[PDB]
Amino acid sequence: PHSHPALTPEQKKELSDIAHRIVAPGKGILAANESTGSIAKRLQSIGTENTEENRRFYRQLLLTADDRVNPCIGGVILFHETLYQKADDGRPFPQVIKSKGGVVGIKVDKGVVPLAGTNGETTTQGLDGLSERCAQYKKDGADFAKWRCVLKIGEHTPSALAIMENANVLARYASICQQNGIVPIVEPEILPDGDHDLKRCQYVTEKVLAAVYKALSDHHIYLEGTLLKPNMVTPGHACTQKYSHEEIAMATVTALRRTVPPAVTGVTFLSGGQSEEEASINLNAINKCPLLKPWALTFSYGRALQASALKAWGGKKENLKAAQEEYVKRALANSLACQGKYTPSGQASNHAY
Amino acid sequence: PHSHPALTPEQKKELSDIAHRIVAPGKGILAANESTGSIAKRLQSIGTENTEENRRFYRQLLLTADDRVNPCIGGVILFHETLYQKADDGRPFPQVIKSKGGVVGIKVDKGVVPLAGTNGETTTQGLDGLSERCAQYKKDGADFAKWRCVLKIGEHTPSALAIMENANVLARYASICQQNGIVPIVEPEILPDGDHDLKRCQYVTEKVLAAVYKALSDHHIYLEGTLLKPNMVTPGHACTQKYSHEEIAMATVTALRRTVPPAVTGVTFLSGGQSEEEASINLNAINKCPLLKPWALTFSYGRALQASALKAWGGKKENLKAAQEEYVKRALANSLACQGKYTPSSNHAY
Amino acid sequence: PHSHPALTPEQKKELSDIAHRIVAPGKGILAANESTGSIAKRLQSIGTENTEENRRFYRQLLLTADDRVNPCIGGVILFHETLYQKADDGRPFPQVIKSKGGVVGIKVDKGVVPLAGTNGETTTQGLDGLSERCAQYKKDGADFAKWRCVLKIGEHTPSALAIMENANVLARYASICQQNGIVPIVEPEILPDGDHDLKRCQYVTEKVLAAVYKALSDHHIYLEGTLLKPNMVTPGHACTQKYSHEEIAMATVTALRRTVPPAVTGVTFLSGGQSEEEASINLNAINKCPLLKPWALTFSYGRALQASALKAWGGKKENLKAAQEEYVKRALANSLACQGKYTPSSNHAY
Amino acid sequence: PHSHPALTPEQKKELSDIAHRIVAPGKGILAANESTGSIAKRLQSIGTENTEENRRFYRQLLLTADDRVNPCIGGVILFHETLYQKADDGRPFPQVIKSKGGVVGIKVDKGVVPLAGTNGETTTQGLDGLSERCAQYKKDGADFAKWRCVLKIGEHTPSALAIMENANVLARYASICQQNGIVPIVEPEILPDGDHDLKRCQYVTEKVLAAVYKALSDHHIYLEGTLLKPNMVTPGHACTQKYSHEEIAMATVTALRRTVPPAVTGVTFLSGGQSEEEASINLNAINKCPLLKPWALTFSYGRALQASALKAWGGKKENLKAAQEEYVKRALANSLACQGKYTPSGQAGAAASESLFISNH
Repeated sequence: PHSHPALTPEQKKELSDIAHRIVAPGKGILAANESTGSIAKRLQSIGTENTEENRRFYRQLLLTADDRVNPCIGGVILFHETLYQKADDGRPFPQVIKSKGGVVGIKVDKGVVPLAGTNGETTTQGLDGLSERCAQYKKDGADFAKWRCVLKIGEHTPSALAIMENANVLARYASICQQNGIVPIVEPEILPDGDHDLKRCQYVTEKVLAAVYKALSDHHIYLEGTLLKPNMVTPGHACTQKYSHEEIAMATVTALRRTVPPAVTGVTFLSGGQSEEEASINLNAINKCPLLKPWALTFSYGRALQASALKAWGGKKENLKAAQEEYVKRALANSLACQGKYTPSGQASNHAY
Repeated sequence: PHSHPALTPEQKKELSDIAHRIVAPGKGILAANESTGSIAKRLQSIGTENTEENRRFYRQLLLTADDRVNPCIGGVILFHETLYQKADDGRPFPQVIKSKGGVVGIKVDKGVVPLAGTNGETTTQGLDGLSERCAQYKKDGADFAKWRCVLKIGEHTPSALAIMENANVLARYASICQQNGIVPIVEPEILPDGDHDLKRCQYVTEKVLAAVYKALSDHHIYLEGTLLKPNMVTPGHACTQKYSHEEIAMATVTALRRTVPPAVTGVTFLSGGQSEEEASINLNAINKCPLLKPWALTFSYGRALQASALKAWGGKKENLKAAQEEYVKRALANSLACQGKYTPSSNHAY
Repeated sequence: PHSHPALTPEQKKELSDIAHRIVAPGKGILAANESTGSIAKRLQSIGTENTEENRRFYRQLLLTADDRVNPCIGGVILFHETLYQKADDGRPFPQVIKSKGGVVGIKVDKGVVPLAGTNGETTTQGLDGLSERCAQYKKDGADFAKWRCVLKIGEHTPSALAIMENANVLARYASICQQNGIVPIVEPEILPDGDHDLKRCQYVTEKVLAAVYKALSDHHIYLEGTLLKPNMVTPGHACTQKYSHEEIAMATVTALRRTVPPAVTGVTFLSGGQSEEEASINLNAINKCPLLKPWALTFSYGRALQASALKAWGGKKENLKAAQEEYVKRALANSLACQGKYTPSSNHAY
Repeated sequence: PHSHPALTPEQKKELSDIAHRIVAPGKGILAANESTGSIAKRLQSIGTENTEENRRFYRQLLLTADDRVNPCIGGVILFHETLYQKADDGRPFPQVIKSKGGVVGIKVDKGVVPLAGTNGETTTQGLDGLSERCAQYKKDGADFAKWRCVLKIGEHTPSALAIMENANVLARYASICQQNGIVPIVEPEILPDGDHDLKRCQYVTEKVLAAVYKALSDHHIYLEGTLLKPNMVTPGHACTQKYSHEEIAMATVTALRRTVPPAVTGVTFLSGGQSEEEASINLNAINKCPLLKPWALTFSYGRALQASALKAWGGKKENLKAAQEEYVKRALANSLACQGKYTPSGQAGAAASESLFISNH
């Protein structure tokens, strides 16, 4: 019943300003933090050798896209390796990102691990020495972090243990980040795998987020200095029933309205397995949903922003411009979507839930 | 992790519709649910015998004020006795209230009881046979309910047990209410008693509300079909440090923004020990706070709306008009206050 | 993190002394607390009109059985009505029970109520005015109480909500009882309904008891002054796999060993749908289980002690002795069973 | 509410058998897992330089004492460094320990870290890559692990957060250990720091242990395959009120009976700041307590077993025998104490009576 301030007014202000810059009107996040293992399949999909130089060239391709992306990108999440690489001119990537008006992010979790006694459920590791890592990343240009927890909808999942443990670890991660001036992006991803319908996803999302915020409260987390990266509420990939984008938007916004405190500065949606176009249309619909939304509703896309770019590149230097153009096009589309101004042309119920 | 719908789309619509009507723009709640015992001291202060007829007459006085209060009153909470009394014209009080555009509320808790092993802390009882009682109250004109839990700020309070137990019983009460088409007003009151400061009240308020909403979620409560009746965030009644109304407003709005989901239809503040003017000025400041507020911020006042009317009445039938005039004055003041239009004449620090 | 003693040493001594007397070696509990409605079906099976007189005569029949039951019965649970009835000779039933060396118990819950948003799950009510009732019951002869919570094993049950709510209400009931010198019997019954196997019942039983004791701890319950009335760990009634009494015993004892603190004075098993003989054989096997058991393992039987007696009675006053004889035989059987001396004629796998 | 077995009957049997061997009748644990930064302060008190060889030699001295300690020591906790060191005869320490009938343990936590928003409270880290580490340690001779969480009694502590977080991490640690055939020793230490009295320590200990076992249940921990290492229930080191050993024993056993399920194989008490003699006397009183105790009640002492030996050694290789003799004497004393058969009356050097309490810095 007694307070022992985790943060000073100055620390809070710093975290809040960082959080607001990332999700400023019209801006979203480019998630380019794929590890060697992740980008391996992507490079192979286009027959490109997975070397540090190729990864640098690819990341540089995205990071150095023309100024059209400036008002679209509020933040860029990088993998450890990328945070210390440089563009051809010798400029550290963090400097490139900042010069274009973006905030630099860094992935800090150490992957998922199995939870014994559950049906294939997991939690996420990475707290050991996290404080020291955060202080170092802050000094090296990062202002926000990424940590991914994964839950699955199944016959007996997410279980009480999985929900409780993932919510608790996310709170510890958020607490350590804030102690070091790093805005933590809380990511409790509920996989779309399965044949469950829309209302089941909405139900599970509602229960998971309620546990998440109770945990953040218990750990004295400063919500204004945080962002939320949840799955959109959608039917399972194998669901026989079909839904409109309007219904997906209503279920998503309704779930958030019932669980996310208005103090949370912004919600940056993960696209899961949605196509580039699908992720933009859904985000736009979410923003057009006729319900009050007290937080920014934008994006934090990876493949949903890189798919076409990667394909257009093909690992050939001569395709640089064509590749950057595909990326810029998705950045512009999502910039409009997070404002509810998206249209395929380019620029120009409720109680049942 | 499986859904077993507690409510149908129809039941949700009914509850949401009721909740919205109570807190519609410029409207608040008149809490006239004092029991014979809780009003005894009020009547003796004006040398008036605490009889059923005098209590009926006083309630009639408030309920039958002129149409000027209609746009100010979205709801009126009644005590069991009053729900079954009639005005001089034979009209049941619930009918009187509805005819003036107000929704009828009913107090359903059975008071606080001590929590063993705590330093004078309590929980609230009243769940036994509550479902049957709600079904009957609904048939008799009531559309929402009142249940008060009490928490205190002290050296070791509120304890983990008190917070957890009160949050849980409020969820049980809310669940039963919604099954019967009654909108539950969740009231986790943190008393202003003590010399603690504004920051302490804000901290405790934030912890209590987080616990309350987690409990509501665990019990599958439909938030759009509920209202919240919390204490404003203020320094202790005996706090030596003084604050401005703007500071109280910032502390209050910040606390709510960090704990109350946007889906909650409205917040109807209890006035505690605040004077009539004080309650109106603070509510006005709250609505003028430069932070985004996704829910209606209004009032659910008892003494803060009746103080002057009770004195003006004085137990004399000849002072009917005079007494009602004082009530109307406060209803108007608070109607403007919940819109940030009342004039008596660094948020990172929170 | 500060202590505010819920009980004084004297209050603790009284509760511990009562708890120990009820489960003294060779002693168990006769659960004769059926309500007018819960006994109707049984009186019907023997074509006997459900009247207060027949109910009184039947209870008298059991309570006045000969002295052979004295060393077998440590406690007798009565329904409210019976606590205030008298034998033909004018002796109040509580007095009849005490004169035979038994402690009088009283049912205090007010039945189960549905938990909205769940798949047919429930919680139990009866907390309202419970303190006053316990004080009255204590004054009128009762020293312990009964409160039954019900959980069910199913595809999605018992849910997190049901477990949490039932454990919490059991703790509230326990706290109130102890404040009035009444030993609370904590009864978290998991129904045997379903086709689930033995290991599934054991798993659910372990999770439920773990939740129960955490809640008792949160509510500051004095364990030495309490008893536990759990279901034995058995396969569902519709389970097609067969098990020996030794496996049922090992599963039961293992589950208790993993969740029930040594401080708990005793475990008084409910028999569910088990026959008189089945319940005795299982209790015997439980007491002969090789593992170490730090608490008395006895019985709190209703049907398991009354089945043959009720049938022998058939509502015929002339059958009095024949009926009592059947009850005495089961009392003797279970007294031997709770000592592992009853005979009708790898733990790592758990 | 559905079971998804974390362990097989074979895995359960292996864990249960290990836990029972460690706390077999008359046996206790030698906590010689002090780190370099910790042992340095110890070697400094005897002018001995804190080198790897000196640390190696000191551990060898303890691990190679005569066979009289064999029936006294059921387990020996080592620090990573020591697990890979060898005695002068080339034998790896794990082999030396096992050859004397002891089970080898390994410290796996990575120390405490501050909990933001609390009054100087902490939680403990070390879960990252713990599974792989346990699998490796198991192959290298270890059968049980050590992980220490720390709580403090104060006006506002331990807080709800500290209690819940520490109990949760202990459960994660225990879960990972059991998946790798390692018996986890759950250690929720409540510091003796402060002026609180006996009943306050009992209250706090009861609340903390209840939280610990609820967490272990939530994480599906196999209790028979675990051990508990708690603080004995005692008044704060600065408490004015005095208590007898019988009162300390009653408070300790009562707290345990109200929270520790019978399935727990054994309780290996930490000595806190108690002197060698006090630790033995209290442990003895605990085992003589009239109440029913369904678990082994023994020791897991570090300094409480080494105090006199360290002083007798003085870093002089010529005092080897004299040093080992002091250790053997304390091991025999605690072996009798964990059976309730200890009665001092005799020698007991002045060093065995000196308080070993160190304020939490």
